[PDB]
Amino acid sequence: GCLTQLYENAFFRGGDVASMYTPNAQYCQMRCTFHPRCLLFSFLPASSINDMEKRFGCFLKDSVTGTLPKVHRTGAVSGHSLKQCGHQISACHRDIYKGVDMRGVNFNVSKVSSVEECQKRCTNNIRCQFFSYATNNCLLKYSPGGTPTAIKVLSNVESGFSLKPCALSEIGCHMNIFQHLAFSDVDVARVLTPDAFVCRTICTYHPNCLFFTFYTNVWKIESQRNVCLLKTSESGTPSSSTPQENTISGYSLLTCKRTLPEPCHSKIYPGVDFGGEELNVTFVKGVNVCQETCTKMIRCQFFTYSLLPEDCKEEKCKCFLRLSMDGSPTRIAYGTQGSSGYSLRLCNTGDVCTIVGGTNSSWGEWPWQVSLQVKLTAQRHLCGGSLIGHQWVLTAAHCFDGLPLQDVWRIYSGILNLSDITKDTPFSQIKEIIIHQNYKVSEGNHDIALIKLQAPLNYTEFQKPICLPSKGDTSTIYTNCWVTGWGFSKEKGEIQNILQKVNIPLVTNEECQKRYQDYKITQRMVCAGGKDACKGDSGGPLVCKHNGMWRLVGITSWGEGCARREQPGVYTKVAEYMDWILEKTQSS
Ligand SMILES: Cc1cc(N)nc(C)c1CNC(=O)c1cnn(Cc2ccc(Cn3cccn3)cc2)c1
Repeated sequence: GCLTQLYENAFFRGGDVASMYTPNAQYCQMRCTFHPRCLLFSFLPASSINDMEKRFGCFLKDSVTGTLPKVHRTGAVSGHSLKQCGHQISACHRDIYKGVDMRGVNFNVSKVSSVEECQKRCTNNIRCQFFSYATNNCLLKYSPGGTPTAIKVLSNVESGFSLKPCALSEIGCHMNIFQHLAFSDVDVARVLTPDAFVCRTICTYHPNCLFFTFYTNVWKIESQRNVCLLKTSESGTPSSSTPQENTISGYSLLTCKRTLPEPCHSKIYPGVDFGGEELNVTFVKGVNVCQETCTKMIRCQFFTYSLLPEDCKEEKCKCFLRLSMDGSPTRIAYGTQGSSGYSLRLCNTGDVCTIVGGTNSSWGEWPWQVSLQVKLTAQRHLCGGSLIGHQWVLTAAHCFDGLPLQDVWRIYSGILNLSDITKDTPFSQIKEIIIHQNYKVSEGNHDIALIKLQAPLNYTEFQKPICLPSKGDTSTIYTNCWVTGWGFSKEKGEIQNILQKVNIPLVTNEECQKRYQDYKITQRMVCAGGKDACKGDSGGPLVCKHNGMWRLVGITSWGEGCARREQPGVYTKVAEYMDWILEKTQSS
């Protein structure tokens, strides 16, 4: 099961399967998440340890129990992989580190006006993995495994990673595969795959893979059948291509914006066995059950469901759960009674999960944010909203006051600049509106409504759901809460074109009551406050970053003016409507 909690001042003892340098702990957790064996990680900031070569140190760990001895160590951050965490799994990491120099193979040097300009050049260079900017020349870099070979504290250097895996690369996306055609170049790794697309997906998430050649099982040389060769080159593109019977080549799809493959392989393969280390064997009823059994057991990486009469009892046959060192079968045999497949633990396309005084946001920064517009005499943006599921958006009830809740509404998602919206821009239409039963147009109670879209949305890195809060467990005092929208930047201002963001401290429910003596601030409301949500931000998100994670805490509802001194914003408190949410939303 998904496990997002972190452990402060804590180091896990032993169990190392890999280690590298990473700029912070969440980056290390992402490495853990994508490593085939990592369940647990411990990270050491520059302050925590005094062994120079351990600083910025990221240690990836496995354990047959799923647990390891935990030792106290001031400043060390331990935690879990995000395997099994669905759409919270993400290869994208846009943080820029001030005062930090991440080192590697410097292969390209330029002069640019800002760190941002440097990040962009890295992002658009097929070979760039991370970069460093000084203060103004710009260094693009790669390294073994994509992590820096060293990380040093230098006050006037900023560093960050290519935003390629955030879908921001202008580099092309190449969906073409080439039949009977082999690449040469630099082989960076070699694994067995059942077909070419699995191999292409492994290439896409492999740090140093830019293209691949796969060898089918009809391949002349028997010992090389099903070999998937991950490759790269200095230029980043193949320098030759050789015609070759029974040979399939293609490219990493990491630059692809809307065809980025999921980092799991969900096809079932009849007549094939996947060899590996045996982890557990049990009698389940059919291949699908066997695959779920593998997905729920986190150390399982792939399986074979046997169909030999000797391996079946009554409707139930042996389900061989297996793993290997690198996540791929150690053998693939093609004449067997039964079917093989992979664990879905890393699938991230989901099933729902558990502005005055701000600055420009960046594309995909807030991927759950939507704009709710109305086609009346003109089309206009009225409210924000939060994507919480393929078909579901959460917003404010008052957005529909006296409004013809029919074929008038158009929901926009995955969008940063409203001015970019033309009548050809794709949009979601409303299939159904769920205003809270106890809502009333002239009162602020239960300011919340669901919207079922007429079609489900595909999750991308610029369009995906925010997670909701766990139970009524808001005893936790959130410290890093933010609010976004295209609303008025001042009282009596205008709608903004570029989605805005602001960091607002939360307030107490009694202190908030003290400042609105004319209304009743209730338990089901949460308050927060020269910086505020304003007109047109209605219904948008109030998000809090907990354990490096983002939670949806409030729905922008109301305030007296905008950004008025000691009159804070009132948000519908999401914790207190989970019952109704999950209710209306897990049905129909
Ligand atoms: C105007 C505004 C300024 C601001 N700082 N921020 C926002 C987002 C807005 C936009 N808001 C609305 O346009 C609006 C209209 N109607 N509603 C529902 C509602 C809720 C609460 C009350 C008063 N109340 C508080 C507790 C009990 N009652 C009255 C109306 C919202």
